[PDB]
Amino acid sequence: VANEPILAFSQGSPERDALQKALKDLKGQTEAIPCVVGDEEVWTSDIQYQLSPFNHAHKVAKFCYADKALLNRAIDAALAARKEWDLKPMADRAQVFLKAADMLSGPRRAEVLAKTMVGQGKTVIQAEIDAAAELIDFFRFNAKFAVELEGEQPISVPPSTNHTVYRGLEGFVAAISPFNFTAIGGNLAGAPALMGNVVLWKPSDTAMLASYAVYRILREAGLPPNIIQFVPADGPTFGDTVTSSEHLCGINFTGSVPTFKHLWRQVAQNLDRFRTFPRLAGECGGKNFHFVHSSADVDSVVSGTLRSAFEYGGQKCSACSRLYVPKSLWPQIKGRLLEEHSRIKVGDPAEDFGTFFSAVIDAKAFARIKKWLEHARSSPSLSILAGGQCNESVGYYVEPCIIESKDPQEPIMKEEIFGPVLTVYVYPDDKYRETLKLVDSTTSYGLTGAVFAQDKAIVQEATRMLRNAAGNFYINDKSTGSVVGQQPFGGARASGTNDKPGGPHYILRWTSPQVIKETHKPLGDWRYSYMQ
Amino acid sequence: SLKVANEPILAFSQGSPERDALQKALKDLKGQTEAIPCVVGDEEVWTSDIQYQLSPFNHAHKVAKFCYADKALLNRAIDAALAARKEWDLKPMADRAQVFLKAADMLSGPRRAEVLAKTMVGQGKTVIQAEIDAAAELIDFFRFNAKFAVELEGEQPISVPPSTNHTVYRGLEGFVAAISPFNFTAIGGNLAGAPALMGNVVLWKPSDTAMLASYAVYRILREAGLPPNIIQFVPADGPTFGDTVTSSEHLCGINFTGSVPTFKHLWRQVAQNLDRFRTFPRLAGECGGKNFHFVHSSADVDSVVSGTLRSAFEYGGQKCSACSRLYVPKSLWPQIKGRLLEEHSRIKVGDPAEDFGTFFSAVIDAKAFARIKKWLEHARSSPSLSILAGGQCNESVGYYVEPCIIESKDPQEPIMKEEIFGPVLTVYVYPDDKYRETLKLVDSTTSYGLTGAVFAQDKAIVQEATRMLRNAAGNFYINDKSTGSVVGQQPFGGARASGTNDKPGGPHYILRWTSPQVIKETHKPLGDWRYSYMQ
Ligand SMILES: O=C(O)[C@@H]1C[C@@H](O)CN1
Ligand SMILES: O=C(O)[C@@H]1C[C@@H](O)CN1
Repeated sequence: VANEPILAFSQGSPERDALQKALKDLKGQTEAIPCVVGDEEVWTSDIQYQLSPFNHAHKVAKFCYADKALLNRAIDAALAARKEWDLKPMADRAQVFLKAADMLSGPRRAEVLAKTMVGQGKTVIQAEIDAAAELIDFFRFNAKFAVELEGEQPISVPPSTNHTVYRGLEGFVAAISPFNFTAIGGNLAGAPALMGNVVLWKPSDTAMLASYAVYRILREAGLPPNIIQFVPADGPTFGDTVTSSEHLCGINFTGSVPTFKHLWRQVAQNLDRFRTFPRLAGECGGKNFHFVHSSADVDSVVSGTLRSAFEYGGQKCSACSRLYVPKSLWPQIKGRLLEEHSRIKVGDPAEDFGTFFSAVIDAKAFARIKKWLEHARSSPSLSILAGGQCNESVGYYVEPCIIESKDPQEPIMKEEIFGPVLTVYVYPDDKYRETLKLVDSTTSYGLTGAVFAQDKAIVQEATRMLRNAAGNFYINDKSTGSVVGQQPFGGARASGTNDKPGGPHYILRWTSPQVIKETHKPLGDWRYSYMQ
Repeated sequence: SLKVANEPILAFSQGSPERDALQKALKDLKGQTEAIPCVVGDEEVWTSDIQYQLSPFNHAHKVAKFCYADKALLNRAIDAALAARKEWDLKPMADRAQVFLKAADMLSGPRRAEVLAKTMVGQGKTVIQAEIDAAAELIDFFRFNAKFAVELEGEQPISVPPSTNHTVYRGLEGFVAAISPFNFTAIGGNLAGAPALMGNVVLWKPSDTAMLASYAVYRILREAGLPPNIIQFVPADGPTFGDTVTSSEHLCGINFTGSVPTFKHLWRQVAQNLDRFRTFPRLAGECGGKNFHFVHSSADVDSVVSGTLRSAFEYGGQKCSACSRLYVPKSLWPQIKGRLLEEHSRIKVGDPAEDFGTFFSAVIDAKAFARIKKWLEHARSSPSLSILAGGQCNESVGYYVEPCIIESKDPQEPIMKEEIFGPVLTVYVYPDDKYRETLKLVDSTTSYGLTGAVFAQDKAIVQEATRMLRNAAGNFYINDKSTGSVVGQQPFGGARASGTNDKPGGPHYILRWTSPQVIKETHKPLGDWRYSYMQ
């Protein structure tokens, strides 16, 4: 398989016309999205709404929370379907995801793009690299990796033949996905299902519209009933219920560190009830850096940092939020950042394709980001250089904000904001090595980071010093935008278990291999010849 | 790339060089006690907590005197290992692999008799059980894991202009605690060695009852060039060791083989302390089984008998893979029962160093002897149980237990569910026409999922049983015994209560001990931050 092409959406292109039509189709619409258990559409009385981030008077979806009883019924029905699904040949399960990929690539591309734009506030290009390219690639590449894994077989020596069976996990997997990438939900539920597991998928409230579109495509591509249950739910209720089931065998999580730790501790408390040891996979965010050496190409520093810090409002686990600049380059980089900042358009991405990024996801995110801006107006070490405005009267709109910190270990240099907030620390050129150590030691995270430098010896030194500061490390490129099969994604420290979705080993977390030895001759006597 | 093959099993025939070498090594150990220190870096350290390892078949023979590391020494070993980790992790994978390939060659040749003899005298193994363990399996772990690790570096991502992508297989940041069991010398070498191969530093707590052979393996690794502070040799009280390593903010992994309750205890300790760790520790555990031999009416009776006798009673049944429940159809039970009882009477139990005619010897220690004796007494009191053969034991000289064959009328008797780790086989006879119902009982009776075998010559029965028993065994055998997996051929492990099933002996095990980093280097300027569609 090859990577899905990123379309250019030029004027008069087929994809731009198709997208504009899909956006027009959605403009005044609310979809009633039920829970799906097997083939049954289930409504509870716990009604919820997904709002359009840039126009929160527009309810894009009405959905409901599954209660404990519905979740337990979804577990029971999934468990009853698991054996038949696990016994299917790997190629037959892969075919579902390959057909779903082809649907997303072609006739459903505009739909999933438009639903990600209106429901999660993404611009055209951010929806294209997410709901199309990345999700399509997850499905195609994981299918390839899984079919290839069946060929990894042990040595056979006469008179015995050995065969490895890549079993699904026995039980069900709980998939808990975040708002910020439509593709991640598809992968968190889809990769375990591909490997023969059955899944309860709790999608993110703030991404329900696009998440359900993906779910329906999987069902239409041939996913049998009760292999993935579509079960929006209150977060704590969902976690309590699945960690209370004796049949839990895995959690595939992406979200906050505290939630992942909570789930981990619930599993540990309940170890005595489970039939097997559940497998927890988590990607938990980062406080990612762009580190600049005095030899860097300034124009690449500027555009790469503007994109990494502000695309999709900074709402990426991989977004740059700390920029380290040598004093000798600061007049250039400050001047260019501030001039380009004034050209950034924030607005409605469905109506204005000139928009660079739009509103942040919801009222909770808006309130959290505003608190950080108020902190930046209070702290003696912080100064807002540009931006700092926010307005939630129409959408949850936060202007891009550039802050300078005189303190390299200020809280704003350490804590994940998940908003369009970039903090810059200016270091003396002669304190370069000491500052590299600060990049490594300042935060608890280890997800992404970039070094900009045109000096080979400097790049080699920085690469060694930052070896554990980033699981996705970039030389002269921005810290966001990993591509399936090219940059498998994840990191350690507090950023998670680093199972590297997008690479060939991720699917191994969702299989429990069995080795069958068949002997084709009689065994003979139990004694040994040396005993005589 | 690396070309390796399994280590050949030697025959130990009369007059052979390996038989003469082993007899000399055994003679050299017979009257000896080795004083085994803790090793931190290159320093031999003694504490006041003196302990002894006894010869299981002659417990008046203290084969080793060692000591338990105290909490101060354990924390000093952590600090020193962490201070050595970055240099070791930055070594090329091929350079780390060379240590284990050299160690494997030493074990294969000049050190073979030493590690065999120490496993025999210290753990009670016969010649062949020591040979398949301390020689063949340990050598194979070192050679095959080295091959798998060198080849893993060639698993690289796609690059598209203008960028080049590379995966760096980093060791875990922190230290790994390796906690090994008494019953296989090879397992301790793998539990400590495989993480070290992948760039980790390790605190190795070996089993008290396997100390002599475990230290022999440790010395061989150091002689093969393992640098100081990469593996710390730290025998310790079990609870004290777990408390110390799970209290360190730098714990990144636990590689464990032993009991279910101990593994669960460590897992809960890590969860309790989650807020202090720099990263999320990785727990790997293999935790035993209650393994089955299932016989269909089409089975070859001779293979059933010899395969079950070996699986049930070799090394006294002290294997995580040993068969302890045998399911026999009523039609074959007369033939099988008579042959089992006849062959049972020919099984020699005795001193494995003095009598190479010994089939198996004493069990490992007084605690195992006491546990097995209580089960034998249960077999004499239960109305559903009857002892068909064996049943006696005697601990006056060694911890000697006869092989015992019990028939249960109840497929759910506690002796059909609980791991004894002794030479105790329980047989359940089922009506031929209930073989499907009985297969469901094989699958549902115990909490374990490690090994199992089906004996049948009917192809359809084999296929049917293979489907129904899919999750009853992670190592499944057709017309062969449930013990004796070979590295590279039957990667070993199972799920349910048997552990995390990381399959040591196969190509994926080492992936638990690496945390990959992907580096993207872009070779052209980035251009503008706007996109063309925005114009
Ligand atoms: O690198 C990035 O920004 C995206 C987010 C994750 O889905 C991984 N790829
Ligand atoms: O299958 C067996 O009996 C041994 C025990 C483990 O070391 C794996 N190989």
